[PDB]
Amino acid sequence: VNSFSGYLKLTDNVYIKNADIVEEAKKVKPTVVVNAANVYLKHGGGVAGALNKATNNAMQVESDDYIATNGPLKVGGSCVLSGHNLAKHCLHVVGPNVNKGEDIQLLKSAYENFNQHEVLLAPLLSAGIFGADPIHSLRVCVDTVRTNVYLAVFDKNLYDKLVSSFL
Ligand SMILES: O=C(O)CC[C@@H]1CCCN(c2ncnc3[nH]c4cc(F)ccc4c23)C1
Repeated sequence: VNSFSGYLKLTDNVYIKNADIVEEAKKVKPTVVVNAANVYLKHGGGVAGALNKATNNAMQVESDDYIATNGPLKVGGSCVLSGHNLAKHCLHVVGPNVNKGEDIQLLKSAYENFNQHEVLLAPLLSAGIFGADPIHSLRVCVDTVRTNVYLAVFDKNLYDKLVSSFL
């Protein structure tokens, strides 16, 4: 038993809710919140900009030190950093950005990072400003992640579409 509430169950291990991931993180304090990161951990907009704003820019400060030490992430890769006031940990995961021409097949590699964590609160990778089809992203999530994932979908119209079209 865990503290996530109001989710619709899609599969044995995948759950979905119309929610603002920032507010969901603030209430649940999950062990892991996933950020829709880029390779530079520049949290300017989308989910990343919202998560970072909610940390009063502490996420960005920590991220800049990470990059200065380690260099950029790989597309499809991840790193674990602090969850600040939102979660114990933040798993920064880089899905391919279609608006940069990155290979959508890397989306599966991106979701594989979730399997290193037993339970996660997450957005749909490569959705939103990353330019992928959120329905495809949901399919890859379901077919790749084996651990327990609670997906927050900010847009109510999109949430309803994802549910109604789910196979
Ligand atoms: O850009 C991509 O391709 C993938 C990232 C997606 C796209 C944008 C919507 N989305 C979210 N998902 C869950 N909660 C959210 N709160 C938010 C608050 C904001 F100010 C902006 C986005 C979100 C958001 C993240």
